[PDB]
Amino acid sequence: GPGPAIGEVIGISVNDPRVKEIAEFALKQHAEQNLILAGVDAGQIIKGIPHWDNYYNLILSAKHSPHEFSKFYNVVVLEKASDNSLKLVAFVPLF
Repeated sequence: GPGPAIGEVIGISVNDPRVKEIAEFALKQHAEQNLILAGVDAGQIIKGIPHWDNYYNLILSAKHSPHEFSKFYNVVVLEKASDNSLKLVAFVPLF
């Protein structure tokens, strides 16, 4: 049950070229049940020493039909420089 009244932390903007490429890659990598992501909602990045292998964690909106609701989903993504692309760690539903 969220709802703070002292402090609040925010994620990153979709404007971020890394977050947008890594987010999109997340949806295109996971599709065991064939779902559709309406778009990026929120995001987070975990880093310590960056060698272009940064860890990404974000929440987005996705639905299986245009006549249905969009729910939240939390996916973990890994960025790789050696492969020159993005990677999807895991896909989890937030509803």
